[PDB]
Parts: sequence; C-alpha cells; structure tokens
Amino acid sequence: PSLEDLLFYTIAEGQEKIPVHKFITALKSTGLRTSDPRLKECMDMLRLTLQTTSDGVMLDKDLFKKCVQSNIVLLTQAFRRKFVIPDFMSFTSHIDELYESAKKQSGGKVADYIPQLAKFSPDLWGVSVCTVDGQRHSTGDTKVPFCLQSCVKPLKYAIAVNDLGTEYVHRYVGKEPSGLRFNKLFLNEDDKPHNPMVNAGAIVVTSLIKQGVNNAEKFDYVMQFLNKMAGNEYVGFSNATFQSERESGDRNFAIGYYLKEKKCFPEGTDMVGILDFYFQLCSIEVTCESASVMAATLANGGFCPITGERVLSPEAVRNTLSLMHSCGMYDFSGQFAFHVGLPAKSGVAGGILLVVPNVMGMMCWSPPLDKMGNSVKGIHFCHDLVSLCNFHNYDNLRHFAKKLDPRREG
Amino acid sequence: PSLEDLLFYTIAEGQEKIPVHKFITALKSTGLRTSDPRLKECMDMLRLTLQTTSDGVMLDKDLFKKCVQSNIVLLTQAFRRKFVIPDFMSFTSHIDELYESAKKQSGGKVADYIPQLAKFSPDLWGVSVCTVDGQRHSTGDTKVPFCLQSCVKPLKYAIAVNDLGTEYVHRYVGKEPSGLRFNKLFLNEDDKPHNPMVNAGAIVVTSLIKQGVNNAEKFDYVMQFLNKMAGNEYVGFSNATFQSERESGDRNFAIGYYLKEKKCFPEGTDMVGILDFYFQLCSIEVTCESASVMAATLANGGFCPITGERVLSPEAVRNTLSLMHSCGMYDFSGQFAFHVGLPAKSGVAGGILLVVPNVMGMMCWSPPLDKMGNSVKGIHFCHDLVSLCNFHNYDNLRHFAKKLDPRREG
Amino acid sequence: PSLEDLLFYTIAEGQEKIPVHKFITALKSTGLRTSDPRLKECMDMLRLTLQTTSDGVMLDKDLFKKCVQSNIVLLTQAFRRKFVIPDFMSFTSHIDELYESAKKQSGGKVADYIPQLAKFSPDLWGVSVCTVDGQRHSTGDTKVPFCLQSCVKPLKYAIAVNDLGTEYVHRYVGKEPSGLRFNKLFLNEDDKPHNPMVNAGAIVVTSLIKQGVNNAEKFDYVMQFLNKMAGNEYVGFSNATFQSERESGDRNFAIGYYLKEKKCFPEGTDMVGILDFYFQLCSIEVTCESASVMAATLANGGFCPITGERVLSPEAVRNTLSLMHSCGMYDFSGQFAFHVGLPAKSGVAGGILLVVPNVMGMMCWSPPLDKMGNSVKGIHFCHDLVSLCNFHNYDNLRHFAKKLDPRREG
Amino acid sequence: PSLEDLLFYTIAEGQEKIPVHKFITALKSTGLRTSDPRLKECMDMLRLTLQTTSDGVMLDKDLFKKCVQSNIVLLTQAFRRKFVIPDFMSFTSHIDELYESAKKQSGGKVADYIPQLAKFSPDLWGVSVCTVDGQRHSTGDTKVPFCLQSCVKPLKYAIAVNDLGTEYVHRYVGKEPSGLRFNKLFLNEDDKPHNPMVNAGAIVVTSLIKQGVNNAEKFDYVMQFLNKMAGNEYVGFSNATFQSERESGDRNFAIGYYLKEKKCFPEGTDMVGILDFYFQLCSIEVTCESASVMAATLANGGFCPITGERVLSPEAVRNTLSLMHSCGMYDFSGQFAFHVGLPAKSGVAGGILLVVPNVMGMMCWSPPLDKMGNSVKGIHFCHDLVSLCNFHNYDNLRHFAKKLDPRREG
Ligand SMILES: O=C(Cc1ccccc1)Nc1nnc(N[C@@H]2CCN(c3nnc(NC(=O)Cc4ccccc4)s3)C2)s1
Ligand SMILES: O=C(Cc1ccccc1)Nc1nnc(N[C@@H]2CCN(c3nnc(NC(=O)Cc4ccccc4)s3)C2)s1
Repeated sequence: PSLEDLLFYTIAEGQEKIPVHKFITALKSTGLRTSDPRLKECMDMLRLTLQTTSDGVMLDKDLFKKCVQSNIVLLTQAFRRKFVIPDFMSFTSHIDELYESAKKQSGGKVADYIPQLAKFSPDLWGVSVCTVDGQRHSTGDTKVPFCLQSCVKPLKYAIAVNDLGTEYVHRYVGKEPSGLRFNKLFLNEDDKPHNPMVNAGAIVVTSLIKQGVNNAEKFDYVMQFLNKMAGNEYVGFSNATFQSERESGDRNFAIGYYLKEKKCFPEGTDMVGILDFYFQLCSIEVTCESASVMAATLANGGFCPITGERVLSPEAVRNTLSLMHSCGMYDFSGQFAFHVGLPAKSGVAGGILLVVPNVMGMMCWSPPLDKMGNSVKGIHFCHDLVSLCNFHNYDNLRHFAKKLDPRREG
Repeated sequence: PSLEDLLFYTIAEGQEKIPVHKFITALKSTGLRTSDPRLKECMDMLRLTLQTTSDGVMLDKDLFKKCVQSNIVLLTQAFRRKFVIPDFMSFTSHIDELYESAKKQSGGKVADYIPQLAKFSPDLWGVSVCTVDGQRHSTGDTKVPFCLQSCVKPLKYAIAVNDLGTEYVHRYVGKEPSGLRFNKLFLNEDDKPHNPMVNAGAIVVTSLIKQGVNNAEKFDYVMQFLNKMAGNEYVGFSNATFQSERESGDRNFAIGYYLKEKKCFPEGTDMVGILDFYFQLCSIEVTCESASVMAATLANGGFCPITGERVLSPEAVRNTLSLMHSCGMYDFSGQFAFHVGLPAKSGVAGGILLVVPNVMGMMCWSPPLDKMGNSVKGIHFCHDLVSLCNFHNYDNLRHFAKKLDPRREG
Repeated sequence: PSLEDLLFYTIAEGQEKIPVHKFITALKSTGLRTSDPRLKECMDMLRLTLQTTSDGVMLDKDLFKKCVQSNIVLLTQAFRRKFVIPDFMSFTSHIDELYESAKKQSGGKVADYIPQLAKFSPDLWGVSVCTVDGQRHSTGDTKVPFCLQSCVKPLKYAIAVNDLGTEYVHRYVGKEPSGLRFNKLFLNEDDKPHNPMVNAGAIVVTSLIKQGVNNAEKFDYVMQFLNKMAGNEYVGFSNATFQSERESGDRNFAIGYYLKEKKCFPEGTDMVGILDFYFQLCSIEVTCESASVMAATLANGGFCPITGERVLSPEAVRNTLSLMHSCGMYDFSGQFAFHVGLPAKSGVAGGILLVVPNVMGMMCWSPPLDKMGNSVKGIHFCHDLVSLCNFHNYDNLRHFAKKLDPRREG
Repeated sequence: PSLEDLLFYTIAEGQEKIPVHKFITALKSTGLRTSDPRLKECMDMLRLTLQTTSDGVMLDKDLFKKCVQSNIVLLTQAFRRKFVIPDFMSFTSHIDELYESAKKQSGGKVADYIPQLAKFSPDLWGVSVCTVDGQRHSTGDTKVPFCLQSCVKPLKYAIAVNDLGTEYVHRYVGKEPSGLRFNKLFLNEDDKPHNPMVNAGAIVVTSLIKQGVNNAEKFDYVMQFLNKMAGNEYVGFSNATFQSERESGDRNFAIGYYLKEKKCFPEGTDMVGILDFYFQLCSIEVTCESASVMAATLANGGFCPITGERVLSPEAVRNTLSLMHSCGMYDFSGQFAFHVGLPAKSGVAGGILLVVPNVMGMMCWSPPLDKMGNSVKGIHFCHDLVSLCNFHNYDNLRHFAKKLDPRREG
C-alpha cells in the first residue's frame, strides 16, 4: 500500500478518477503554491499529461501515481494536515482581518530624507506570510518592490556569523540593546558598537563579510545568499536609492570615522569602501512576498522552507533572532519585545521583517513611519497578531486563555 | 477493555498480579514523585490496601483498578510516555552530568554584606527540576532552606499583574532593561523605575500589592500566593536575614526616599512600611525543590504542575517571563539572554530561578557569586544546559544541529 | 555439580576426603591468610568442626561444603588462580630476593632529630605486601611498631578529600610540586601550600578534618578511618614520639604562624591546637603489615582488600595517588617518579608506603635515611622492584622487554 | 579445525557463502581500516577475487580461506572481540560527543607569532584515535596538516634515548619539571636544562641526535623515524613555518648561547647549526590522523600499532611518557597531571599529542591557545575524556564509580 495510492483515495473521495482541478484546488487549500520549487516535478508532469491526454482531464490511480510520485512526501504531509498550520485557510482569513484593521490606521510620515522614499505612496500596505512548511499567503501590495534598508541588518549579521562564527563576530560588535538613551553613542564601554542592529554595529558587521575581495564580489556574495534565503524569489537593487543614500549619509560617515579612529574594524579595512558597501546593502530590494520567505528561513532554523535548502547555520539564526528580539525595532525595541514578543526588524522604507520561530516568517510593508521610525500599520498589525494568536515568545502552548492557536484544530 | 485494565496489563506483563513495589518503581521512573498531590487518592487507597493485606501485598486487576481509577488519566499519561519529557530517566542523568561539571567550578564569593549569608557554605550546590507535567528531579543540596532575595522579584511582580493587570502595574514601573551601561539610575525618563527586576522597581511593585490592608496581612497574602505557586511545598521566612537586611538597607532607603519625592508610589503609600515589607519578601525562604515548582508554574502558563491549580493569569506569567529574559541577571542580563536564552532570576543568596517555557522550571543554588552577583555554578550550569539541549528560546525545534531534544524519544 | 563440590574435587585430588591441614596449606599457598576477615565464617566453621571431635579431622564433600559455602566465591577465586597475582608463591620468593639485596645496603643515618627515633636501630628492615585481593607476604621486621610520620600525609589528605571533596580541600592547599629549589617556601604564588605532601600542606590539611569538634574527637575519628584502611590491623600511637615532636617543633610553629598570618586556615581555626593535632598524627603507629593494607586500599580504589569495605571515595584515592607520584619523596620525588614510577610516601621513621595501582600495597621500613630523608634500604628495594617487574606507571603491559609480569602465569 | 573456518561460520551467520561487502562491513566495525598495512595480503586477494570473478561476489569457505589466511591471527582477534576496546563503535560514538562538546568552546587566541600560522582559522578542530590494536577513528578536521612544533619534543627525545640510552641523554638534560613553574630559567642547579619538554631541554636533546652528519642527514634520519611511528602515514615539512621560526627565534638564540657558554652541548657541537636543525624539527608536519598513530606507538610500548613494527625501545617510550606526564603541558603541567592523569604534549599550532598507556594514542588539534599556550578545545576534550572514562593514571581498573570503562563490555 504505497503512499501514492493511499493518498489517491483521500482526494478520490471514493471515485475511480480525480479531477485535475480538484487536485490542484485541494493542493492550494493547504497553502502550498503550485509554483513551489519542491513541487516542480509533479507540476511538470501534470502539465505534460494535459498535453498528451486532452482526452480528459482526470487522473487514474496509476496516472496520479506518475505525477505525484517524485514529490510524494511533501504532498502527503500537506494532505494529512501535518503542516505547522493545519487549517491554513482559516488562518489566512484571520490574517486578512488583521490586515483590514491596520489598513484603517492612516497616520505616520513617509521617510523623505532621500527622494527615493518620498516617492512611495502612504497608502501602500502589504503583508506576506510564509510558514516553515512553505505555506503562503499575501494580502495587499505584496509585489511592490521596496528597499530593505535596516531590515538587511539581521540578514548580513546572520551571514557573518554563519561564515565566521559568533565568537569572532562579537570581538567587533556587542550583543545587547544600548538601552534607549545611549541612542547616540556609537560604542559601548568596550569600544564596540552595542549590537549589530544599530548603524554603527551594522557598519562593523558589513566590514567583516568576505574580507579581501572587492565590493563587487562582496555584493554578489551577499546577493547569492539573499537569493537562497528567499528561495530565489525577488531580490533586487535600487541604484537610485544607493546614490541618494551615499550622497546624504553624513552621520554614517561620522560613524565611519569614529569607528576607524577607535580601531573598531579588522586590520586592512578600507573604511570608506565599507561605507559604500553598506549603502549598497541598504538599497537591496524585495517584495513582501520574497522577504516573507527570507523571514521564514530564519523561522525554520536556517532552512529555506520552499526549497528545503540549508541557508544559514542554527547558530547564525539563533543569534540573529536573539538580537531582533531585543534590538530590532529601534527605540521601540523594549516595548515591542514586551508586548509582541517576536524577533523583528524594521526599516525606513516601511518594512518590518518578522519571525515567528517554528511557525512562520512575515514581511509587513507600509511606508508611513511613527516618531520612532517604525511602520505605523506594521506595528499595529504586529500587536493585533499576538493579541489574536499565542505567538508571543512567552505565551504558553498549553495554557493561553482566549488566544487562538493556529498550530491546532478541534 | 478500559483505561485501568489497559494500564494494568502494561505494568503487569503477562503475569497475573502486580507487586506494589513494582508499580511504585514503575511510577517513579516516569519522574512523578509518589507524594504528588494529584496522586493522593491513589496513594491513600494504596495505604488502605497495604493495611488490608499484610497478607499480600500483590494487586490483582480489580484491586489495582480500585487504587488507580481516581487518578487514571494522570497515571496513563505518565505510563504511556505522554509527559513533556518522555524519557525523563535519561534526562536526569544529563542533569546529573551538568551538575557535576558545575560542581568543579569552585570560584566566586559568598555575599557577606549581612552575616546570615556569610555563614552559608561555599560548597553547597543543588539543582532541582520540575517539568510542566510534575516530573521531578534533584541533585545536591536541594532541601536546604535559603532566602529568595531577588528571586522573589518576578514572583511578586507576577502577583501584582495578576491582581491588578499589566496596564495599571506599568503606570508605576517600566518594562525594559536599563541594559548594562548606566546601571545606577533609579528612574527612567518617565520617572518610573526601569523595570520590576531592579530594586527600585521591586520596591514600587511591592507598594501595589494588596493596598489598604496592613503589612501583616500583605505578607500573609503573598505567603499564601507563594504556597499555591510551590504546590504547598516548603516556603518559609528568615527573620535573621530580615533583621540584617533592614539595618543595612541604606541604599534601599535612598531609593525609597527618592521614589517618594518623585511621587512614584500609589497615593496613600507609607514608604517606610513598604521598605519593611520588601525586606520581608527578600527574606522569604525556599529550597531548590520547592522553588523549582514555582518556576514550573511560570513554565506552565500559571498552572501549578503538581496540583493542577491555576495560580497566575497567563498575562502575569508572560509579562514576568518577558522581563526575566531581559532584566533578570543584573549586568549579565544581556549576555545571559544572548547565550542561554532562558528567562531567569538570580538573588544574592546564590539562587537562580530558571524557566524553560512549556518544558520545566528549575532552581539552582550555590552561594558563591561572581562579580556581577550571580551564582557561579548556577551560571555555568545554565550555559551548559543550553549547550546540551535545544532549550534556547531562539533554538529551532526542528533543526537544531547536534543538540539534544529531551521532548522527543530521539 | 555445585561450586563447593567443584572446589572439593579440586582440593581432594580424586581422593574421597580432604584433611583439614591439607586444605589450610592449599589456602595459604594462594597468598590468603587464614585470619582473613572475609574468611571468618569459613574459619569459624572449621573451628566448630574441629571441636566435634578430639581428633578427626577429615572433611568429606558435605562437611567441606558446610565450612566453605559462606565464602565460596572468594575461595574459588583463590583456588582457580583468579587473584591479581596468580602464582603468588613465586612472587613472594622474588620479594625475598629483593629484600635480601636491600638488606645489604647498610649506609645512611637514623633520624637523631627527635629523642624517640635515635634509639631505633639501623638493623631493622621489613617489607610487607598486600595485594588488591588480600594476598599477603612479609619478610623481616614486619610486626615492629613505628610511627608513620610523614607517611600519614596521603592518608589524612585522602580522608579530607573523602569527607569534604576535592574543590574545598584545594581551596586551602595546592596540587603541584614546587621547585626542588622552592622546597623551602611554605606557600605558592596563590598563597596556598604547594601540595598535601609538604609540612605546610599537611598542616593545612590537618586543619580541614572534622572541624567543630575537639582534637581528641578528631584524633579518634582519624584512628577509626585508619582502622578501616588497615582492615583493623595494627594502628597505634607513640606518646614518646609525640612529646619529642611537640618540643622540637620550631619549624612547624614557624609554618603555623606563617599560615595564620597569610590566612591559610579555615575560619575559626585554632592554629596552635592544629599543630598539636598535627604532631599526634605524625606519631601514629603502624607495623609493616598493617600499613601495607592501608597502601592496598589505595591500590584498590578505596576498598580495603582484606575486608571488602568501601573506605575511601575514588576521588580521594586518585587525588592521593596523583600527589604521591609527584610530591611523595621530598627532593627525590622527581627522580623517584622518573625511575620507579610508583606513587609512594616516605617518613623520617624509615617508612615508605608504596602503592602499585590495581596490583598491591606495600610498606617498607628501615630507619636509616639517606641525605634526602628517605629510607636507604626502602629506596633501593623500590628501584629493584621496578627493575624486576613491569610495575612502573609507564611500563607497557603488553611489551615490556625482559621484565617479569607477576599478573601473568606461565 | 582451522581458524579460517571457525571464523568463517561466525560471519557466515548460517549461510553457505559470505557476501564480500558483509565481510568488509563486519571488519570495519571492529575499527580496523581496510587500508591497514597488516591487512594488505587479505585486501589484495579480495580485490583480485573481485576481478577473477564477475560473479557473486560471495566467498566460499574455501574462497574466504584463500583471502584471509595470511592475516588470519589479526582477523581472529578483531572478530572475536579481543581488541583493547571491544565495542569500538560505542566508544567512537562517545568520542564524537566529547568532540561536539569541546567544539562549542570557542575562546582562546591563535598563536600570532610572526604571522603565518595565523593563516589557518580558529574554527579548525579535529580529533583522531588510534588504539594499540590499530583501531581508528576520526572526527572533524583530521586530515589538515599542521606543524608538530613542541609536540615533536617527546618524539625526538624518544629517538635520542632509543639510540643513546637514558644514562647518556641525562648527562645533558634533567628528568624533572622545572617546578611550580619557572621556565624563566634555562638551567637547573646542575647546569642542565630541567627536562626535555622545555625549549632549552629540547634544543640540547636535538644536539644529541645523529652526531657527526650534517643537518639534512640528521633531518632525514628523524623523518624516517617519524615515518615508522606513524605507520607511514603523513609526515611532512613546512618550509614556510621554518623560515619564519628561523627569523623569529631570538629567545632560542638566547638559549643557544647560554647553553654553549655553560657547556651544555656535547663536544664538537655547532650550536648555531643545532638551532637550525631544531627549527626544522618544529616545522615538521602531521595530520591529526598520522599523529594519533605516533601517540599510539608510545601507547603500545614502542611498537607501531598499524604495522606491528618495533620503532622505539621500552626504555625510550617509558622515559618519554614519564616526562610528558609532569612536563608536557607548559604551565598547566601540574594541573593537567592532577586532573587528567595522562601523558600529553601540546604545541603552539594547537595540537595536543595524547597517550593513554596500553589503550590508545590521540592527536587533538585546534589552533586557538589559552593564556598558557595550550589549545582551548584540546584541554577541554582531555578533561571531558577522563571524566567519562577511567583512563586517568590513577583511576582504579576495578573500582571506578560512574566512569565508563571501554576496555570492557557487560
Ligand atoms: O546627546 C547630545 C545632546 C542632545 C540632547 C537632546 C537632543 C539632541 C542632542 N549630544 C551628543 N554629542 N555627541 C554624541 N555622540 C558622540 C558620538 C558618539 N559618542 C560616543 N560613543 N561612545 C562613547 N564612549 C562611551 O563610553 C559612551 C558614553 C558617552 C557619554 C556618556 C556616557 C557614556 S562616546 C560620542 S551625542
Ligand atoms: O535622570 C533620570 C531621568 C533620565 C534618565 C535617562 C536620561 C535622562 C534622564 N533619572 C535618575 N536620575 N538620578 C537617579 N539616581 C540617583 C541619583 C543619581 N544616582 C547616581 N548614580 N551614579 C552615581 N555615581 C556616578 O555616576 C559616578 C561613578 C561612575 C563609575 C563608578 C563610580 C562612580 S550617583 C543616584 S535616577
């Protein structure tokens, strides 16, 4: 009694033959996209079958077997409800409601210190989800590209820890929040930036990645790596944002000279070059969708959930998630950790990279920022989400009052 | 047939009768203690039956059932390996190795600013575990009473949030680490103490509890509360420590007057009484074992694992777990959060209250402190614990390298 | 058949009955003594059986069985050559050659040092062997009482590590030898005595044992511990040696005051009293034979060989053997470790307590000392022993030139 | 019956023929490598058989006999579980766990001295095992070449004693640790370096080897010797490390001139030349794997375990193990001897040559050293190994508490 034929009877309902669209609809209903890279062989085979059998279109036990066999393990887990969120449909309806609520939150100011962010409508609002099992949902403007900006800080920190290890990286950068009123100070008392999520800390992390090669390869190396975290969905680049960011980055240069003088960099660092590399990494583009997959890779201990590819070490991902928890939301970091209790990173373009460990990754995007620099609708959404679901780090998985748990059912 | 007989033959193993000792030994190996409050009916019925047949002492099926039917759901759960740590006997052997490794860390200094702590041996060292299912383990000096000191701070903060709610409580006290810099200041910029885990914060929290009634009743109420938390295991009081603490609390009187002048207290507070109540709370005694149960209540969403009682609202436990993560280990809070990733609270007696959410609570106790004020062996044990098991809060449950996961049979 | 009968036939050579004396002669030849504590039940039963009849005395199978059934495991082991040295009769013959050869080393000088050792005569010379299986051999003056003097140092250090543990004991004393040039300093750079085998170290170890009771109770307690170690063989006390020790004790008082000033003792120490306790411990009396048992308890992982009792924890015995290796023979410790490769401890009375781990314990005793303070004859014998047998710690058990291995048969 | 046959039925299980892969799998599970030089005849015959029969490929009892006849003794020992560590599979699993435990110890600093050992990273960590029976296991970075450095000191001292005797060699060098730890001084009071494991002792030992010929012959001579100890596994040379060591050896030139002036060399010694030879010997290269075989030769009384060849005299190997005990780990020598109780030698590349007498040889390697100059990870591993197994010199083989003994089974 193979997997293939016993799953066959599940969708077969008791009939001899299965509608192709009935299979596809059932597949989608689990939250998997038909374009999922782990489902390619099966999708090619279904397409091929539609060609070679216009006499249909319905799958015999043996025909069904011939399509789904190469992707059979995934298809089972999907259809035997063993995914991290069993009732993904119900969950996405909740996501949509959360979305509609934050959509009514119209305040905040779009960043305008360079013309490439002043341009973005205040009304763009997008939310994407990717579970650690690759289940997907999106609502709103989730295919509009925007710059990562500071959302890239944890990503490049993760690359650094991955390539070099914790101990080395943290010779150069600390692992703690500054404390909300040592905002302005570049260095902690050990003459290290206090953590990798502040600009000074990010600038030093940037200086550690791929030492020795030029910025072109350095950038290519980081771009490859983001491609994998995103399961090869959209990772772009804004040159316009880069040119603007470098021509108006006085404080970043102020930080650059300070760090150099305090000898914060590895020997042989070309600081002005590192600053230029730093502006490039800030100008790297995503959509909500592709970024949600990056977040999911961090939710999934370093494996990209839609390719099954190991992208980062567990050590790299844990460190990163630790610091997004405590340092990722600027001056709202403590507030956020307290009330939302999720690892997250915001950016000046309006992105909030969000991780729900062992469940899912998200990217919420809306350009208007609050006084602290976080997307208004993103922050509102994040609070609501943890109000609804027992996703708070220190929520309990067995005793959680009236909170809903999307990891269960009846 | 039914649960009791189903269970009966499991322990029975083909033969007709079960010896009582063979049932008791079977039960212990699940990690439940025979004195478990939820197993009282069963043990009462065993004592009656061991009175009935000095003739015995076997148990046939209907007699076995007579003993266990009242506690059958718990006993089945225990015996069919449904507990949070299925192979607990393997897990305690790991705890024992961890224990012996920290035992070799003989450095640090016993607090001597008051004589009651000076007298404690630098060689006392105990660790106690209580899982969210009531499984128990201890190694070392675990029934020796010692004062909570600052380990009580999250307990009384939990009580305050439980009785009054988050929002009211945090009108008087903040929700963020000061961090590690700065760390002499009594108030943040909103003129609130930074958080509940610092002295200034604890003092203010102490003032919110059971307002209106006198300090004798307040202490009573908190004792009863700590009783529920410990599942009625050992909670006491060191009057000697109380006297020492109060004739040596210049700094907390300095804090008290500062807070009073800044109007940090609720209207109608007698600040000097509150400072007397706070010193009392610090002088409350526990053992490793009874404190590990309190920690398990926090691990278990507010339900005391060995009684089944709801002690704290889930709100209270979350808030508390949040602030123990970022603020619970003094100047080592950030390092500890980064490296151990567990909510914890230390005290100057050498206690470390440790919570592994959804898994277990622990108390570690060894009087010698490091220069930050944390128990040396406790700190070493805690690091090792998380080097071994995937208990770090930002460990992945599915992809965790070569860490051990005690929640699985692998 | 059964083991008693199997054993019977062995000792009965097909003959119908075993004479008692024949069984006794057969038993002695294994190396066991008839007075062996583990063989009491059997000897009690041979005494009773030899009372049943004026003469007799034969034992048929059921009578033999009657006497030997209580101790059959040990008797079988002895008779089927399972003892650590199978051909023990051959071995004692080579102990005797070694003895006679050292007997011709008449050089050296008795400690005139105190009024009690000056009368002890340079012709006395005895060597006793006790293996880890209780096999015994003696040659020369082995029942003559003499004081342990510094041979007591590993014994009292073992007691301390046994009662208090390694980490406590070594807060007070070190675990290395100093310079052969710094054999005059009392303290190392951490202001602890160098190790337990020097006077300053021994004095500090003496202060650790049974704190809180008077020194007459402390002395009793060490004597009790020393009784277990010798399997209740001779342990005494020389008041004479004690008096001359305490008057000629200027350097110990010098060390005493130096340790006091440098705060080397446990809090609440009466240094002057400790010196007096110390003088008593050095004046404790043994014979060659009883001391060899003490040495064999150390050879046997802390179990006394002729009684089976767990006398010392493995930690105690290992710690003790390690420090006898490097620190046990004064200025000759280095040369002795290199050439003899056995843990040993000498004393000014002429004694050398010798441990061959996993094989045997020995006491060698001969009052004339060389210019380093070690018994001339003892040192000569220890050299010859390791020249003859592959007992050196860094001899190879498989490839050992033309050395003899007593652990192996033909 | 013939051994070949008796062994045949073992693996035959009950069948008439043995599948070749099944014999190979059974062989390797003993820990023997198929590439073992003692198994060459058998492996050649098996390879030949696989050629001369495209059939099977299964061994008749007659065919099997033809393959394994010439190596029958060793194959018997291997299959009848008579190797020093019977359950090698279980042991290697324990090696791996110790490995993973030391792997999380990322402190220490790579030996920066004249930047080019700095070329390979602080992340390299490998452990290789070779038993005295030739059983092999490796984990981590064990085929990366690194320079012996000071790890070569015991090897060239063993060569010297082998060729010259103990008496000659120790006219020129001492037998003792410099004591507590002055290796400020080059000479002891007899104007001899203290022992062969200090640089002045190593330099003087170097001057002893192969006197009369030039340095290339001397070097070839020691290299062929190293080839035998390693069973002809990798022994190389780093010219890079040599030129470097040669231009950075002021201290060694300071020692060289001191020794010359104090007449420490043999008559006719060209000191500056000897220093150059000395630099070359430090620059000799091994892997973890080949070095483990060297250590195993020392563990096996001077016979290389994987060739059965006599490389060093028992006197040479004993002398070397005695001095590795007390003088092998720099300043940690006393502490290491106490806590680990194994002969070991560290080098500044991060290697630790470790001998467990009569059991196995090991090489641990991790470049980051501690303040004393010993590999952080190696030291951690060595401590953990002796905590786990009863391999400490002065562990007892019969009574050893909770330690595991891998020389045993049930
Ligand atoms: O803040 C204000 C006034 C203000 C108030 C309200 C609104 C607008 C302006 N002015 C500033 N001047 N300079 C600043 N930062 C420079 C650059 C980085 N830094 C250090 N980084 N690390 C250092 N080393 C340390 O140890 C930490 C430290 C510094 C000061 C006090 C305590 C600790 S200095 C020194 S900010
Ligand atoms: O100010 C705010 C609001 C705020 C917060 C953040 C940013 C802007 C405004 N709240 C508070 N002010 N003062 C407080 N505590 C009392 C008074 C000062 N103190 C000392 N702390 N430390 C003292 N001694 C020293 O700072 C040298 C020293 C340094 C190193 C080693 C030894 C001494 S006095 C004890 S709470």
